[PDB]
Amino acid sequence: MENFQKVEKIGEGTYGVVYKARNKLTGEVVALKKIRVPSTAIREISLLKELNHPNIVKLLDVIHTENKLYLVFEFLHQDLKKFMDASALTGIPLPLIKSYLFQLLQGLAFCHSHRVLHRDLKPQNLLINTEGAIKLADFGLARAFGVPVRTEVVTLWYRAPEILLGCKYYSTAVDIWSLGCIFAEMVTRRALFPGDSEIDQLFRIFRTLGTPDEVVWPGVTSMPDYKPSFPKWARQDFSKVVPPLDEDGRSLLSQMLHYDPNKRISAKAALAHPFFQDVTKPVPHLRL
Ligand SMILES: Nc1nc(OC[C@H]2CCC(=O)N2)c2nc[nH]c2n1
Repeated sequence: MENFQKVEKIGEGTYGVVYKARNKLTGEVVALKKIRVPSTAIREISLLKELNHPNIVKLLDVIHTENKLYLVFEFLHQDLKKFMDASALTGIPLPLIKSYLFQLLQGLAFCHSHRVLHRDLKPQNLLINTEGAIKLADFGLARAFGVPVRTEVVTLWYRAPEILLGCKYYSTAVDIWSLGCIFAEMVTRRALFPGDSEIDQLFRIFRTLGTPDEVVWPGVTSMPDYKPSFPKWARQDFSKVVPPLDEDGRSLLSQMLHYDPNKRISAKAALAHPFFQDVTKPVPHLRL
């Protein structure tokens, strides 16, 4: 760490305080994340150093000294939550929503092809630049360090239903669910399922997509946290959930929101959906 000068505190992340810093020898500007150390974790992280893709924030190095751990990442100038908030009066234009989704799907397809999951996608770990790129931050850190209840409260808004129902061996499909919620959020300017507890989260899902049963999700009634006493709500039309969105968009979103994780659309198949027939790469208006 003597090799870096901290420029400012960017914020609080899932695992610790995140700083903007400058490397004293190379001059590189980076994001430095303090992790608040078991062998297993160091090995896992170490493997993420080779999982390189243009839509994945680059892990530059891992620093482990005096039993403290710092991850050095590529620095981008803003996250999607701040971009959304700044764009609130008028919304992010559809072609840019579309471009970001496509690129995020490319990111996911890459990691998922190597069996690595994110597990904790949320606007705050989606980072953008001035060229129109968007990239996924903290990929793989969940399985390396776990996902805690508090850091700040950890948000449940983007969590897939299988996780909430206590499935122990969930799959890459959880990341597709998350991205779908984020897609809907971009389009409506409002979080799709803003739960404030685990049951509140589930019931928000059920209130919009219908309470899941054996017809839509074989095996669901056997999941560890499923209760027969869950209220049974009817599903709503996607026309009411994300109105602005045209039918291609609504079709894709519904496939990314399938209850059954084995039928939920994959990132690779999502990339082939007709929604992306006319995709382009616009540049955002960013005030840095
Ligand atoms: N600019 C920036 N910011 C980061 O974290 C931003 C998230 C953390 C908590 C928050 O509020 N936003 C990064 N992570 C890797 N590279 C980064 N570059």
